[PDB]
Amino acid sequence: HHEPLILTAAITGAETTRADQPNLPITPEEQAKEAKACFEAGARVIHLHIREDDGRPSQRLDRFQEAISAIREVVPEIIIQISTGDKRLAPLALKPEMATLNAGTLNFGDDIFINHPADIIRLAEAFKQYNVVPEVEVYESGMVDAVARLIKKGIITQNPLHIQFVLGVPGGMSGKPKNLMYMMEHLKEEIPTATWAVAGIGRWHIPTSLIAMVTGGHIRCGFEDNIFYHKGVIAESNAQLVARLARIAKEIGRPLATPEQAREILALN
Amino acid sequence: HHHHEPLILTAAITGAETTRADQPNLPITPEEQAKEAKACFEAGARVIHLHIREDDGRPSQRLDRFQEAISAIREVVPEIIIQISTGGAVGESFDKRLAPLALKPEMATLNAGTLNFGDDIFINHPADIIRLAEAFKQYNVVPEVEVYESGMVDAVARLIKKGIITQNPLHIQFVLGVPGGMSGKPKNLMYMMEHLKEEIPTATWAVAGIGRWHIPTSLIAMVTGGHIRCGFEDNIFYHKGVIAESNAQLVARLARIAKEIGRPLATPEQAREILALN
Amino acid sequence: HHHEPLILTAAITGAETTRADQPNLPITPEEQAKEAKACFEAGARVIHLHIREDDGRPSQRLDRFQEAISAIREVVPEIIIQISTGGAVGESFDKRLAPLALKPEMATLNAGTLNFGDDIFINHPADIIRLAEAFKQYNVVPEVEVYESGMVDAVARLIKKGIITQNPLHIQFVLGVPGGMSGKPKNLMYMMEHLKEEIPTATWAVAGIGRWHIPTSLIAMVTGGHIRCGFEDNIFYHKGVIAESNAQLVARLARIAKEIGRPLATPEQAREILALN
Amino acid sequence: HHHEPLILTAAITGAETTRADQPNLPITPEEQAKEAKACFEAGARVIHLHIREDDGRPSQRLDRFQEAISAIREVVPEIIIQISTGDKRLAPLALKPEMATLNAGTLNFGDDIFINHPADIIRLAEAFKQYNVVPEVEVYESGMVDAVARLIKKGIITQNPLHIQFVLGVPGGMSGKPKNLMYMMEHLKEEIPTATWAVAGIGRWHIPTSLIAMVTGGHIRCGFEDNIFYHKGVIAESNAQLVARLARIAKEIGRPLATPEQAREILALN
Ligand SMILES: [Zn+2]
Ligand SMILES: [Zn+2]
Ligand SMILES: [Zn+2]
Ligand SMILES: [Zn+2]
Repeated sequence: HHEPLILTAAITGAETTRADQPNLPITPEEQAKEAKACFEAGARVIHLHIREDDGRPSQRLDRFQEAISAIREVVPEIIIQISTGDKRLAPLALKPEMATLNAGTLNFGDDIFINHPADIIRLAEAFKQYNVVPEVEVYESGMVDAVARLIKKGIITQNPLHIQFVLGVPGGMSGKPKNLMYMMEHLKEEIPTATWAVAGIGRWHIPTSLIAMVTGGHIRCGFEDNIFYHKGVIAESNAQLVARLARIAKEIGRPLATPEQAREILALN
Repeated sequence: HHHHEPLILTAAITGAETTRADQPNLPITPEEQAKEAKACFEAGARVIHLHIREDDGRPSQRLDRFQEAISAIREVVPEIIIQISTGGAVGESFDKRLAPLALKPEMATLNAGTLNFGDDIFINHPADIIRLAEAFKQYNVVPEVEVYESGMVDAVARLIKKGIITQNPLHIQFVLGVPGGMSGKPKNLMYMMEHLKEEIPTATWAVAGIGRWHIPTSLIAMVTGGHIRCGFEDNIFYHKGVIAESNAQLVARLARIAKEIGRPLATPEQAREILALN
Repeated sequence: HHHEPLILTAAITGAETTRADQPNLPITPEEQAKEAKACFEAGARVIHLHIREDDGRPSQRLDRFQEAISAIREVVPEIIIQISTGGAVGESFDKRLAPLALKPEMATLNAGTLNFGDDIFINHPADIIRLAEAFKQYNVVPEVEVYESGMVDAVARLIKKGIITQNPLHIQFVLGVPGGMSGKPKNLMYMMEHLKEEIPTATWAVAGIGRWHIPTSLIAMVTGGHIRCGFEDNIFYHKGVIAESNAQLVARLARIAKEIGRPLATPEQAREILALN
Repeated sequence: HHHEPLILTAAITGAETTRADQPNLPITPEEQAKEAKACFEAGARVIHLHIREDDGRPSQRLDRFQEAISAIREVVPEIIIQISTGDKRLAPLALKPEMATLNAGTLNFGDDIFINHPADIIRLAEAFKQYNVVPEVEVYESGMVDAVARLIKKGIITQNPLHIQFVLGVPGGMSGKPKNLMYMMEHLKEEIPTATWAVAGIGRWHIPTSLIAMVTGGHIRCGFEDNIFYHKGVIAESNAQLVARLARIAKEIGRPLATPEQAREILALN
């Protein structure tokens, strides 16, 4: 609990609605204002999805350019991590430091989140061509082994690789403390040099965050994963969620990573 | 967890993927499957986990083919529990997955989720899992719930809470070692049985260890009260680089280890009681 | 679950901590009462109490226990007093039982022996049984101190034999002693799971000695466990920064619980959870 | 993994087991030598040795240790002798055993206490270095692993790779349930990464500890010191009968037994 802590703010996401969370940033201007407030509260990475003005998900290259440029203008030290979810490669030309790589398929609510093995390989190879570092999203134990297989084949070559555990999806592994303890130990056995962060969906935000705090892990928070500050109490901003984690880190004496330290830990240099 | 509780051995003799090119002893016809089932029962198996194939070796879902295989096995070994799996390969029918449940087998496979599976995807949409679970209740067939990942245990617990899976005690078949799924390393099987105990306290469980995971999963299950599945569906090797000569050879080794450590093999009556088939 | 009430215990003095290392250490009944009131106001619901003579040496004097218990109850009548009746080299075994006649709400019961720094902390199996039987005689609820996995099994065996009959039983894990199990997250996760397997209805708290205070506290926060803090176990607020009071340590835990939305137990809730009624 | 060589240790006599409970208990040097050779032929590569007087009471007599060690070496010179010495307890180390027991801590042990004072652990560890005897470090609890790691850091225990003997199932110590052995091997890997380990499962814990060690790369100790039963309520006929079952299970699963040369290499006895 003395190693620097990297806080990631996943500010918008692809599913969260304004009806449920009226403070959801949707426009590039709103996303830049939120990114600055999050950075000041202690966040060093923004996990970015884009939306159209009506709030529907967007994949428009010009919209990604508008959002990335707006955020970099107000917080140039921020690390931008985009989710682009063969014309889905176009935003990588905007030089994000990182991009999401989903490590597998899972049932996801009353639906299926499909990431075909051939498409995982194709995306991993495209990130290398564009010099973009992967942010590898893992929802289950078997996805760690699948990533280790891609490392052995020389497809995923980033080292130290960064794993983003996403716990609490209906269909995926839950965020109960037993699960996060198992996952970090399993990852240490299978990919010894990998670093990791955890995202705890909804009610799992508090247990995942406090375990990561004292086990050397990093933490992702934000409206993409959780809109509540307390049970039944809507959060006022993503920065409010980041600031609570920063206050707990200050209480226990765990320093927040500087932008330089975050780039070193995540091997972005 | 006690190595004195009866042990149920399941023989998964054919499967949907194993080829004769890799395993020439693979039983594919109802006659071959019946001969293998008798040899497996004599070696200690109490359940046959059955997939059917056409004579050219391709996966089958034909009702008449399931009837031929079930009748052939029951004729030679009426005491064995027949557990059928009703999915097919690319070009399968979804409706044909339900039709063999009408044959009221003692058990049938219920998949608990989707996963990448080798170079492909093994798809089990949440609405289709529910539809199949409802067909099990309609035909009074006991499910054998196949779990490949931690999240599938939570998904099954949700289906119990929703009154979709009403079977109690419920039997979970962990399938470990699939490329894309959870591996069969000892840490994983220990985690899975503990996780299952937390989420579905009355559930029983068995483990299948694909390929090289057959030995670590079997020996851990032996001393933790779990049950064991073996066979050519999951593993074709007796030792590394030594192909198994029959499914009964794999069953017999587990029976010998159980006899060495003093863990009794379940009688057919005990297996039906444990699995709540009466 | 991080929504269940949290019981904070302040172990304010202990048998080993010195004033040379921690000048804010309360040693007299008056000092212990002032600290107990400040800890209660900061969120503590239990005081884990050792007594000392005015020269700072450990005490077992019945009159000294009466002076400390009365002083604390006078200023904070709602707090739960949990006494520890052992002494240092030259202690009396019979004096370990004598304060149970003062009918404290709770008292420490040691579950085993271990090497403890350069010495040995001895608790012979027959003496553990004798003390457990004395708890029943005086209607005192035990606070069972466990330092190793084998001590959980030893307690489960005493329950099976009808020697420890308190149900729900409260286990105090003490992690981080040199000679005992450390407070690393893997260990606390193992211990709560091991306890759930062996004594399913038991409740638990954790004390993390020295550097283990932070990892044990934050894991207990989100696993439904209770937390012990204080100068008996840890004298530092941060690495190389001594704590100014026991209440300073309690208040940090109370602030973290407020941040995450875990309510602090009321005195009534603490007595219900610990089955003191 | 279950392909790494397996070292089987036979703890043939112990300090507590009685002839009343186990009539096949070897007590004399001649009986111990015959049992050691039968165990070696069944697959054992180490003998964990305690000595007794002819009436069966425990012994610490130097001449009795010399008689037992010489008798075993005469009939099975390839076996590794590991003695338990129980401050003139150092005298038998001059008989050049390859290994000797180092108890890593104190614990309640049945209706008694097994005392190993921190200063005495250090004194014994230093003596083993003086006599060039490799320690067999007996661990009964999680905290004993940390205590050993502290002695390594202090330069008191210098053997590397160090061999840890987990002793599970003592009333007062950690039990032999699978959750515990999995925790212990992982805990040891974190705290002493290069250490090797074996497990002894007292009484009913012999089977769960042995089968977990089989498939996790661990080594196994068996024998009348720890367990006298072949099955529940069925007294074993010999220590070699217990060793032979483990050798048969290893053969079934394809785990090779260590040769004497491999056992000396793994245990760093050269
Ligand atoms: Zn995202
Ligand atoms: Zn199948
Ligand atoms: Zn105390
Ligand atoms: Zn011994």
